[PDB]
Amino acid sequence: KVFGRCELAAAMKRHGLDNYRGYSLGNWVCAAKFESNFNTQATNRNTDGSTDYGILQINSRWWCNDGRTPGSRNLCNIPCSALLSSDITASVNCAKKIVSDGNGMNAWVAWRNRCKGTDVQAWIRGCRL
Ligand SMILES: [Cl-]
Ligand code: NA
Repeated sequence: KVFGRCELAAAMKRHGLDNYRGYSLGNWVCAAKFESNFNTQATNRNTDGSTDYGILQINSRWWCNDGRTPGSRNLCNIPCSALLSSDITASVNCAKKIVSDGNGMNAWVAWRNRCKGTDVQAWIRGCRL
């Protein structure tokens, strides 16, 4: 599913991401836009053989099992395919684990290079929340 900007903001807010660990909703919507262009089915292979899955491009090296990433961890205890669902619950719950890892949202390269330090509030502007 390809989410609308405000539709995704509403979904994330309902799942408790707004201000989660101090990150305002705008940060999550901005990260999703640049990581997957709001597409839940987005996948991207990395040089190390791992793959990123879903709306928030969660990596198979540490967070989910895709059966083809040797010596990897499944910290979120979920098949990576579950992160491609139209229902973002799995992605949100796993993201909460990741952001509490100690490095915050810096774990998402796109957020660090394209959202961090910007007016992220603009991403939820005009939305009925
Ligand atoms: Cl933090
Ligand atoms: Na894994």
